[PDB]
Amino acid sequence: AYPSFEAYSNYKVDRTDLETFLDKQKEVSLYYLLQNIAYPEGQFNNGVPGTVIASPSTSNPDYYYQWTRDSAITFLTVLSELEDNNFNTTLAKAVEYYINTSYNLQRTSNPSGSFDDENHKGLGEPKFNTDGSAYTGAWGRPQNDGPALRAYAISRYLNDVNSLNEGKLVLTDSGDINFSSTEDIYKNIIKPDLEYVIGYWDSTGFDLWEENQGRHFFTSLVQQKALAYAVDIAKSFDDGDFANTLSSTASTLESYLSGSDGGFVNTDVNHIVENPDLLQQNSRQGLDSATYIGPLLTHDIGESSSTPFDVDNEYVLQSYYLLLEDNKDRYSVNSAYSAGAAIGRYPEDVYNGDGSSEGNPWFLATAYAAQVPYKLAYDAKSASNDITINKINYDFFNKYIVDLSTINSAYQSSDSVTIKSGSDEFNTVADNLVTFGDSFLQVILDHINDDGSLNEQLNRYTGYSTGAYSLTWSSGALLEAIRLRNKVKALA
Ligand SMILES: C[C@H]1O[C@H](O[C@H]2[C@H](O)[C@@H](O)[C@@H](O[C@H]3[C@H](O)[C@@H](O)[C@H](O)O[C@@H]3CO)O[C@@H]2CO)[C@H](O)[C@@H](O)[C@@H]1N[C@H]1C=C(CO)[C@@H](O)[C@H](O)[C@H]1O
Ligand SMILES: C[C@H]1O[C@H](O[C@H]2[C@H](O)[C@@H](O)[C@@H](O[C@H]3[C@H](O)[C@@H](O)[C@H](O)O[C@@H]3CO)O[C@@H]2CO)[C@H](O)[C@@H](O)[C@@H]1N[C@H]1C=C(CO)[C@@H](O)[C@H](O)[C@H]1O
Ligand code: NA
Ligand code: NA
Repeated sequence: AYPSFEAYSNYKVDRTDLETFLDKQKEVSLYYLLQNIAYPEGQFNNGVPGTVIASPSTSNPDYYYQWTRDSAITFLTVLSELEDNNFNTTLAKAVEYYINTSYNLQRTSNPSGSFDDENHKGLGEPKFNTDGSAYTGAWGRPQNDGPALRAYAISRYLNDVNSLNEGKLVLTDSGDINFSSTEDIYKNIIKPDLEYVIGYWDSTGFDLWEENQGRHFFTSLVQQKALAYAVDIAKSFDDGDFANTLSSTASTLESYLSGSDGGFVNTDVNHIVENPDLLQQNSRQGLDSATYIGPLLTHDIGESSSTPFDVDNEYVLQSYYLLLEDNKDRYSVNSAYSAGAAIGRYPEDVYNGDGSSEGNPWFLATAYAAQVPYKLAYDAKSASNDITINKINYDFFNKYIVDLSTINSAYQSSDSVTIKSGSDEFNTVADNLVTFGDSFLQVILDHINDDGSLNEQLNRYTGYSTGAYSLTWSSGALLEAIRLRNKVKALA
């Protein structure tokens, strides 16, 4: 049940009309995303401002909590909207309430620890109650992705304040508020998260799915991003030695991610092994949608981020392809899909959304799967960069994107194919990438609730939605897929 949920229902979903669907969901999913964020000017005006619920579901399952990860990812979408709107005050107030509530959560002692522990050990805590209190039940803690994603989101807000609002914050005359300046946000909210990442990146915690302990590609990747992105922020506040500490630590994490210490790049199977310790344990073979979700989050389309493992990385792209192939056989709901399909978390998954039996495809993983080919095309076209296709990825391209032999008949004799910007071959591949991306959004259209809200999961047999209702992260993932689709299609 989800008693606080309010439906929009401002249109009848037509499952035969993708273009119209995506036009309407650009607004409907934003409505549902914002509904789960507490702010005085919003629908959720009775919660502590800055609290993001993962879902209005309070039973079967009970997701009425604030997770550091979901809240940060939610705010990355809010920030994308804020940026597209040339800095909307309403949204900026929501971001600042979230920054303030994050300040309070950071200082809340919990089962992972406290703020005054070494490098703020308490910041590893995955979730809190909506009233701001510590969640004291058993849980897969700590999770070291949260502080990284939050540091990144709040850093990005500061860059936006400086670039789009002439350095001006919007809530600094409110009583509730634990900052008076951008420097206060950096020193007292961003920097503690960065100190946590510096202190704990190479320690044991749970993955983003809250289930396994050890090395995790997504976690290390979002940590590397937060550190790299904060370098210039630190420099801007005359925090130069710390800026260089961030730079060196980011470089160290980049080497970790790319080498045999991390264990993520696996040249036996030529794809990323998301959780290398589980490969060692023989419990999972390493395919995971987090492998491509992370790259998407750490290379936001405005930024031209140079951080490692963008979606063009051959190992990331092969994990994507192989998970797609797996899931097209595993889930009966996918049996008639010729192109994209409903994608889950990992092939070994047993979480059904409210217990254990068999795992399902997830709306968020499916929406992120659309973004992969959209971003390949966008990156190339927007920068006039070549598309380079490594031999590891020839099967993927030949199955879904292009007959490579029509590009270069001798492709099998080369380690790669490079397709020059502006060529007919390039336009063919870019266009075919977008068509392929669209097929994943069609899967969403096939199975979305009539009210336009997205659950956590869709049943692997029937495609009916299941698990947590109107999941904020589902809404965000779809919103970012639509934003990317529109941006790539708008390119001349
Ligand atoms: C919400 C979450 O749920 C499932 O995992 C939970 C359990 O439901 C929960 O009982 C608790 O499990 C412990 C258990 O009760 C106890 O017997 C034992 O000693 O140890 C357990 C903790 O290790 O904790 C876990 C979470 O650690 C799933 O397995 C999860 O995948 C699931 N995560 C979802 C939900 C959200 C919120 O939107 C996302 O942030 C997240 O990425 C997601 O995968
Ligand atoms: C309008 C409706 O559409 C969506 O439902 C889909 C499925 O997602 C989809 O997989 C497909 O279902 C078939 C399925 O593959 C298989 O199990 C079985 O063989 O038969 C199905 C084909 O007859 O087809 C339907 C579309 O007909 C959504 O998933 C739904 O949420 C949606 N609305 C339903 C659901 C509800 C409440 O859950 C009602 O409020 C409503 O009246 C109804 O239309
Ligand atoms: Na104040
Ligand atoms: Na890139």
